[PDB]
Amino acid sequence: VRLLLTSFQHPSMAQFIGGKRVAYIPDAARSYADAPFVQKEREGLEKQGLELINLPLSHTDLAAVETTLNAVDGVYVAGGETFDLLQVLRSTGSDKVITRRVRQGLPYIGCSAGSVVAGPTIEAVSLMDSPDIAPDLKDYTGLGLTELAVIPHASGSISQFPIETIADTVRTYGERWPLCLLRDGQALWIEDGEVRLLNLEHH
Amino acid sequence: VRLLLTSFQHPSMAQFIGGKRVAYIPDAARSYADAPFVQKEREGLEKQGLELINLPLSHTDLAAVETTLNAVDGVYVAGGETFDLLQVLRSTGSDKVITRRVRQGLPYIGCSAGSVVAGPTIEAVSLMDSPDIAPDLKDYTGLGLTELAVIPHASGSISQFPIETIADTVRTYGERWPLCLLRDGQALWIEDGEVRLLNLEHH
Repeated sequence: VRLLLTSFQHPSMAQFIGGKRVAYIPDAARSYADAPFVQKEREGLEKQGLELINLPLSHTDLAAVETTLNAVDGVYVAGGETFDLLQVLRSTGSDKVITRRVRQGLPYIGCSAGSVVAGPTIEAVSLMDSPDIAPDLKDYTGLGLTELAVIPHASGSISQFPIETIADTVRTYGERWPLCLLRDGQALWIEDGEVRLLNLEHH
Repeated sequence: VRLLLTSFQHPSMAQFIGGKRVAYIPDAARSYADAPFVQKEREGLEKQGLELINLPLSHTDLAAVETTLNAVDGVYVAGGETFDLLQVLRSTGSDKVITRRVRQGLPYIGCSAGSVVAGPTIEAVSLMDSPDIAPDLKDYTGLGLTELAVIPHASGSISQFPIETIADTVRTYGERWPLCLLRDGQALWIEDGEVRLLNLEHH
């Protein structure tokens, strides 16, 4: 079981995958699909020599979700609106498909919202991403691929998520949940239980 | 270079040292040396089969600090008042002695205040430990054995350091310093650059 949970990507993503073909799951950002600078995430992976296989879960039946995830060397779950991404994952039902494939050894890279849904819950980022985008979302449980609750952009370097609200997130969820503050540039390299916390320079 | 930085100890401390003899540096808690439950830290290491060599830096000339640190399998820097511990380390001058010995491969275990002084600064815990205990302490720079700024007891489970002030610490120091929230039971196993974040169960 291999996870690479980044706040906003990491230079060793390509080495983590160990291959060239990565399924790119964009649904977290479907709410502004063709908005300027939404492609910056795909350029980061492409700049490292990865060829991306787009896999929009909202527009794919689960049989084809299964077929792509068995023809790729890894899967990448892009950032965006965390609550809408879990709405997709639970409604589509690919939450079971992706989780099953990840546990069989398919390496999983998370970025922002992709890193949070890998953990036990998305409730700890409700001061970061709006929960109102999924008003019919009852259960906030994540995929459970990791027990660590990633809080991305922990430096306060994004205007939508300033250090005041990251602090509010710690005040609100720090007691029950094992919060992990990730700054942009950092990533969690998780491999068969061992959790390595990497900075930018670790490659 | 081997560090094990715990919030409040970790079950694998003995395995980290790889030997039986550990120099126990108690000065962070000299301000209440014989106070009830101050010995709980020494029992934790002793319960794991470690024989502790007490090394109070306030009462030891640097030549003997050097001699003990060369006859032990590792060094343990106990919790207490972070600002008084750095006052000791800088005034005694053992900050250079310990740092030199750690870089030569002497394994270093930090607990609370011992884990914070290993990093770049102690200023990020000034809402946790009082800086007034060292009014003549000019420079807040740490030992620099790690670049990660450990914030211990991050769960808010200690009455003196509730989740509100850990949140205030993130609001106050989160932008400049690479804050690492450690909950009691967690520890950072750092070995030749690689930083592993361990939970209680990782042993």
